[PDB]
Amino acid sequence: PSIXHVHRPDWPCWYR
Repeated sequence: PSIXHVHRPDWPCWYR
């Protein structure tokens, strides 16, 4: 996904 600046590298910056 688009790693904006998140915890996981496999999830997005929103994950809903």
